[PDB]
Amino acid sequence: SWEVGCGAPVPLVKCDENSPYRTITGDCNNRRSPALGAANRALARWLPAEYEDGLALPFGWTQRKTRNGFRVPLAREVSNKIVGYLDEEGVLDQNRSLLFMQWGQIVDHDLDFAPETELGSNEHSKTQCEEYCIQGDNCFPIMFPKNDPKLKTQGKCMPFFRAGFVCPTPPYQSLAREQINAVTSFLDASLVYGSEPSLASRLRNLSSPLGLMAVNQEAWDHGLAYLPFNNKKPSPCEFINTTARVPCFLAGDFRASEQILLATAHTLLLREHNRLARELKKLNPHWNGEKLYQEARKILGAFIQIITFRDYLPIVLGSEMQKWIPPYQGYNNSVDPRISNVFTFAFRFGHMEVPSTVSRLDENYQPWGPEAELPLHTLFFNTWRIIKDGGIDPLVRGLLAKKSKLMNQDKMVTSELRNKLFQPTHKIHGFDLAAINLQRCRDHGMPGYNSWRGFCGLSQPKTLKGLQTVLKNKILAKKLMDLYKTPDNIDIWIGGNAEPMVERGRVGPLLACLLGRQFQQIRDGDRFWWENPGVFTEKQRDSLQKVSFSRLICDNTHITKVPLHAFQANNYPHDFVDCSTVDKLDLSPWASREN
Ligand code: HEM
Ligand SMILES: *[C@@H]1O[C@H](CO)[C@@H](O[C@@H]2O[C@H](CO)[C@@H](O[C@H]3O[C@H](CO)[C@@H](O)[C@H](O)[C@@H]3O)[C@H](O)[C@H]2NC(C)=O)[C@H](O)[C@H]1NC(C)=O
Ligand SMILES: *[C@@H]1O[C@H](CO)[C@@H](O[C@@H]2O[C@H](CO)[C@@H](O[C@H]3O[C@H](CO)[C@@H](O)[C@H](O)[C@@H]3O)[C@H](O)[C@H]2NC(C)=O)[C@H](O)[C@H]1NC(C)=O
Ligand SMILES: *[C@@H]1O[C@H](CO)[C@@H](O[C@@H]2O[C@H](CO)[C@@H](O)[C@H](O)[C@H]2NC(C)=O)[C@H](O)[C@H]1NC(C)=O
Ligand SMILES: *[C@@H]1O[C@H](CO)[C@@H](O[C@@H]2O[C@H](CO)[C@@H](O)[C@H](O)[C@H]2NC(C)=O)[C@H](O)[C@H]1NC(C)=O
Ligand SMILES: [Ca+2]
Repeated sequence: SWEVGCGAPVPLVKCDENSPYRTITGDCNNRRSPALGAANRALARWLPAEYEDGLALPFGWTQRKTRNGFRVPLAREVSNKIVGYLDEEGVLDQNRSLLFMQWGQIVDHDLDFAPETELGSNEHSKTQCEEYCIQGDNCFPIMFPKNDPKLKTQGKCMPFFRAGFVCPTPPYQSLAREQINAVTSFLDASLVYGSEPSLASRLRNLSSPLGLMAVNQEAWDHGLAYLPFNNKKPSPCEFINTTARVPCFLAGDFRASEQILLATAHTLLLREHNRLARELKKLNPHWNGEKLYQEARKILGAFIQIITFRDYLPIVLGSEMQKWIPPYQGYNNSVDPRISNVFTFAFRFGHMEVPSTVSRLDENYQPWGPEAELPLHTLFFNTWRIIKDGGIDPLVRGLLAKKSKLMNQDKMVTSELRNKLFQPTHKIHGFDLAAINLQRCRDHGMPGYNSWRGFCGLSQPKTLKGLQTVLKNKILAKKLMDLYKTPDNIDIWIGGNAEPMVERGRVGPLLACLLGRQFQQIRDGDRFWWENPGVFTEKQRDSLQKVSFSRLICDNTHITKVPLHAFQANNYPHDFVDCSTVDKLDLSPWASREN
């Protein structure tokens, strides 16, 4: 047997089934199988899980059981010998703006979220894990190798908690452990509106019947809206500066404040929903609040889908784009729209695209003040630099005029993320995102590198010289061999990111395959995909193809000069045009005449 039975904690509701609007949870998209792609369900498995005991224990848990005959190397040791570098000179992508990196984190947050297990509010396990590095239950510490400088200064390990799973979150036992995806699988702007009934309602402004989203009432950006502050204390955003005491923002996704440019992107989208809702009220005075909200919501989701598939994916996938993603042929109800477990690691290629600094530029795109350029690590869960230091326009300009970091085999992840990451639950700027990614691969039961190469129909190197040829790098292959002792054991996150990039793309062959297949499925398996006949009218679709991120900036900021193609590297002032030259979204096709 299969067992489609286990479904426990899910947010089930009844399907209206003629509603022209998506549900908040993702349910009812697929008519024959209503829960397909919904939030709070297990991530799909394209291949069986690989755990140390076949059921739930990650490889590396029992420093006594090997993987294919060899001990798996420490997550942090692989990070130190392969992922790190010191020199930031020459590391920038010459043909990708900072926005290229930032849009990827937005798309990713719309699609997947596998939360850490809790079982702890007034818990000492969150201390037994952090304080003593005792592995057990959901605590699976990242231990430091001999000679790691963090040993001298931080402790014996980095605390790490296992990801939540379906059927309980208590102990449990029976079938293999499947992690949860707490957001909707469809590209539907759930990062703005929420994936839950609760949260979505709370984000809305129901005092007025205008279909607007709630906005901050304590601060304004030159009369432009800020997201509302989050209710919860202790707040990570005020701990980083107890003097400013500025809390984190409240948005449709819980990671909105992880870094300043992510919060900036979230603010733009919140502003766009409100802009849309009042423009729709101008054209249709009779529409009620709910209708304004849903209609504004539907348009914004179409915008994310368009920017993502027309502008972003072609420059990630490059020449592999047509290979995995065919031109759209219509909705396919037999296609599985669920985000796969391996995708959540494949999409983490963006971590190698994050540069070490962030800039605030003034109106002539010149350095904004004395401390214009800031190290990235000072900006994790930092909301005060926005509210107290200039608003979002200076940050938006930097997104347009600065570059992303280029993935480089000798320089993979910046130290701002590799040694100085700040985690919401803890107090130090001392975590390692690369080590966490590797440890999480094991936590999630990921098959190894060659298993995924096979899945994609690519060769599977078994020797040093095999890897060399595939990676087209002798030194990298050798370092990987000395740590893993067999390409079969290489964790998918580093194996996939170590491959040279495809022509015109920014990921290698393995990743192009994993990414490409996933994106083909959420497009083809989405009943509300924007091009699906009947979702929008021919005239509405005609108006929607003229959207651009440039216009979004023009309409929701006080920036007047923007580039036409925001994802490629743009130099000021030559590549910048005046906002009034940029195509506007024409909303007259939405006008609704009575008689
Ligand atoms: C800080 C972090 C970023 C920027 C400075 C950053 C950036 C990205 C980009 C550009 C991505 C894709 C193009 C991307 C993907 C995914 N991330 Fe990552 N990210 C930062 C920090 C984190 C942290 C912390 C996590 C959680 C790690 C854990 O396993 O505990 C993280 C995750 C992910 C993730 C998987 C999300 C999920 O499904 O649970 C991506 C797909 N990022 N980030
Ligand atoms: C830096 O990156 C740029 C963006 O990837 C790249 O320019 C792009 O090259 C494509 C090639 O396909 C050109 O595209 C378009 O071709 C027809 C127009 O005849 C259109 O119908 C299609 O939509 C297709 O996209 C563009 O000229 C260009 N795309 C954009 C958006 O600018 C640069 O060439 C790169 N620069 C270098 C030196 O590598
Ligand atoms: C914690 O947040 C504080 C802001 O809420 C921040 O202090 C602010 O930063 C600088 C001083 O370093 C000041 O900015 C400018 O103010 C006047 C003009 O009004 C100039 O003459 C100064 O020279 C300075 O350039 C702010 O006034 C200051 N605000 C206050 C109330 O002190 C702290 O730097 C943050 N601390 C940390 C550790 O991040
Ligand atoms: C919900 O919407 C109302 C109405 O648009 C907002 O109230 C307006 O707020 C602006 C700015 O504070 C003021 O100039 C007006 O006094 C208000 N206009 C009206 C007609 O009441 C209200 O702030 C919104 N609430 C939230 C939490 O976002
Ligand atoms: C819609 O997608 C489904 C599921 O991916 C496809 O179904 C395939 O049907 C062909 C028969 O033409 C078989 O070769 C396969 O066994 C199915 N493939 C898989 C991987 O399940 C199909 O391509 C699409 N269906 C239509 C009618 O367009
Ligand atoms: Ca979603």
